[PDB]
Amino acid sequence: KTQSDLQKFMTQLDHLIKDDISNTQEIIKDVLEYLKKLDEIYGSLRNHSQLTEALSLGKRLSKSLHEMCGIEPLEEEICSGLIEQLYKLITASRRILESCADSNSPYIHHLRNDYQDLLQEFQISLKILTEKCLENPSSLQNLSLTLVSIIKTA
Repeated sequence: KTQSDLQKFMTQLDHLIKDDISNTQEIIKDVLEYLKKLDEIYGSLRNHSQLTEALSLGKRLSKSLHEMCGIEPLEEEICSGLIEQLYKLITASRRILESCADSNSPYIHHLRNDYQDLLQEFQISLKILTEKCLENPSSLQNLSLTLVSIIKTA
């Protein structure tokens, strides 16, 4: 179901923007392209090799995202799907790191490195989101709602 969501989100970009903006067609282009990459990961996960790349994308993908709001009009839909898609990889990847537990090995170091960047970058998207949303919560309800979803305390 995750793989299908990624694909459906791709067409959502080219369509969502095509009706909203155009200059951003290059930005969303990198997003969709990433969704396809992260698409193979979700299905090729738990292989102790593909998950690593899943963290990298979350980080680099964040850069492209930051550009979305850091220039020209911003899209709540795309900003929502991106945050959701990332939260799906952040939850899966996290389960992998814990699967191996503490222990002592260099492999875990590499994961903690690419993972720390995926988490920090993920926090960046939420940070700038709460700021722009703090001004008009009602307006950006989709983002706020999605923000409260990805975050939990159980």
